Amino acid sequence: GTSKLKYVLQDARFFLIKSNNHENVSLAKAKGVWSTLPVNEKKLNLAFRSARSVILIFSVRESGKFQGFARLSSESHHGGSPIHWVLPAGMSAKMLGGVFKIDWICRRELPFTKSAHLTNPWNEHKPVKIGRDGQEIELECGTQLCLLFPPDESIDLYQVIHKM
Repeated sequence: GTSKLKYVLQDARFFLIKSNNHENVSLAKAKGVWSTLPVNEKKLNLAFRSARSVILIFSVRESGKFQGFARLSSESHHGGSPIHWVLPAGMSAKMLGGVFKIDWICRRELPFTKSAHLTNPWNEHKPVKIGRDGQEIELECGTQLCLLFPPDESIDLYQVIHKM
């Protein structure tokens, strides 16, 4: 069903994550972690303290799709084993230093063609697929976007609801 999912999304905040490559999203799906640039790292840390759920919605650049969405389970932390991110050109490892823990809610893809009816008030009412890494998505648009993804029956939201 979708009832527990709607409960997790209740009063949530939503952020678009744009990854330059697929390998980093695959690693995030395997290990339950994400790292972003310092500007976005500060925003996500503030949001984590402010909201019952902070949802990251992932899209690999040039893929034409979202690859899934996840909930922050922690603020960023330093000093773990260096995650083997594939770094963009001109991208350094210290820039991706802070590591957030995340719980995946959906690991299934959603093509941009399916979200063409959703616009984001916080990005000039452009289609929600449009945005820079870290762009916040207003509550109603983000909720509807998450509800468009195919159900991920491999995930049990019972743990998740408890983290809240």
